[PDB]
Amino acid sequence: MVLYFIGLGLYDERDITVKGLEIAKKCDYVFAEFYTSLMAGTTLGRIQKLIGKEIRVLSREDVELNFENIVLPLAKENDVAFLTPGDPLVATTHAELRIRAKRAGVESYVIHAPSIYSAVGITGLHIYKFGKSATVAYPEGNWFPTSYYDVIKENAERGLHTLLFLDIKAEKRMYMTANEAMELLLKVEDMKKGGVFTDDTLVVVLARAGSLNPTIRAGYVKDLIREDFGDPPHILIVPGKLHIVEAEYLMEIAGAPREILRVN
Amino acid sequence: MVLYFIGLGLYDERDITVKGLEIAKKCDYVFAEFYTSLMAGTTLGRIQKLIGKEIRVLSREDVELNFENIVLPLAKENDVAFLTPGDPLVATTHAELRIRAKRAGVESYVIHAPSIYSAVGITGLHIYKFGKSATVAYPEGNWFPTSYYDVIKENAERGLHTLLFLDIKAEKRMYMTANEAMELLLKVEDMKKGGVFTDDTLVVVLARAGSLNPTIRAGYVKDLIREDFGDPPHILIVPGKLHIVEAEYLMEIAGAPREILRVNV
Ligand SMILES: Nc1ncnc2c1ncn2[C@@H]1O[C@H](CSCC[C@H](N)C(=O)O)[C@@H](O)[C@H]1O
Ligand code: NA
Repeated sequence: MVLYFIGLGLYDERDITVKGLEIAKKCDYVFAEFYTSLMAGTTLGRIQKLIGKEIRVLSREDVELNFENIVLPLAKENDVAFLTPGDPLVATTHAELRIRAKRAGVESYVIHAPSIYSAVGITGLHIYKFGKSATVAYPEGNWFPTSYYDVIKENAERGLHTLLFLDIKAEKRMYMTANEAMELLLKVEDMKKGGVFTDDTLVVVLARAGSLNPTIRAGYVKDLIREDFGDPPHILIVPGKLHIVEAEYLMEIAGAPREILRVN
Repeated sequence: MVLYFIGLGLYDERDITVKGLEIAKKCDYVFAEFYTSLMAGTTLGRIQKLIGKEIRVLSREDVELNFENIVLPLAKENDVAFLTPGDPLVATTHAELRIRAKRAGVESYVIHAPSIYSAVGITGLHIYKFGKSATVAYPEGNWFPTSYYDVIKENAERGLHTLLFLDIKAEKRMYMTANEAMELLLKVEDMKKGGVFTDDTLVVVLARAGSLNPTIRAGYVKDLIREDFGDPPHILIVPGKLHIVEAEYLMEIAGAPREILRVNV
């Protein structure tokens, strides 16, 4: 008679917490969505095998328009689990689903999992120094999103790092690469000319966090724009003012150029 | 012949990931530290029982001063694990530990787990709206730090939420409760009078994140400052202007007063 929102983690089926696994295995029905992010190191089959249940995957429309018609009805008479990549509530609108659950008289519980939001720690950038985050969205038709550019500007003025979630078109199997994000940002700069993102801007790329060998690279846009960072998912980060120890990590672990040491 | 930084997660022994547990079980030596934070929903004994290996606890000095003499040497001929509450490398100084490993010729890998940085999502506050984070520290002697108050001011001014970690003295096991944090912030407000943190400020308190039964409470300082949020540690958040959906979540899930719909949105 309850609903569990359970995160599956960053890259593969084993990124689920022990808590999440033991609970999922005992749920009567298991639902999931894989449109909010990409778990590049696993498959629906491997996940089902792990928890030993058949998983009904839902589309964004199924969730946003019919969560209360598809999932909640079963939660009224059974224990139901709703799985999501990473942490279920981070950079999604799933939190709102708990309100729906309540209205339907269904108690809900959240089981966290490693999220890209904290995995940024592996870039060596102090996590407390990150400011407002944003998402680089694919332009659509004549509509060209640019608010994310202003976020970078605002954080940079404060010396804070900016985390940029990258766009995803799950149904089209399209996952935005850090390269595509950089290209878009350069075009926005050419339009706004705020000196926010140029060929000389230091950026950090984190690809496939959660995997054993994620790609962690740092350097100037002019040098990374055409670099191959491997398969998606990717996140792009625009550091603010660096502490010496952050720069040292970027240099020795992420291959950044020695010049970034002159933080002042 | 490798070092694994493995996160223990949020609250109890089941907050480690399947990957983290399986790797820890394959390591010849397993170390851990609980000075950055504690695992309040479990005990060292339960964690050791789960992993099935003796766990050697290291002090702040053992780590900061002698990581290369205690942990790294063993990675030359063995697989070693270094367990930390939350997600590895989140604590400010831990990333440098990877640099030490590399400089010492030791390959290292990071196995992630849930962190409070992402788990605060359960407050219903949009993660992208969080700005710079800070820690509320106790004043000592002739030193009265107030930077955390300025962080709140700068974030709120830009419509951003502020995640506030509360002072902790692991060894002594002395915690600053959310109540104590509010009292301190009010004192700072009286000093700077910037209109940043007052009796009318809306705040959110999160305790025992990770547990199946966390305490999530939202309301004005005047009403929550003397409320009992249960056992520490507590996390304090000062939201910036709210999206109506965030407000509705705080009301339905965190018991916030309906007044926030007309005052903080
Ligand atoms: N393992 C990973 N490596 C790199 N980027 C990742 C990632 N997982 C998610 N992302 C980034 O975040 C975007 C999804 S946003 C949803 C995030 C998810 N709830 C979480 O907690 O992680 C992706 O398009 C990508 O830009
Ligand atoms: Na943050």
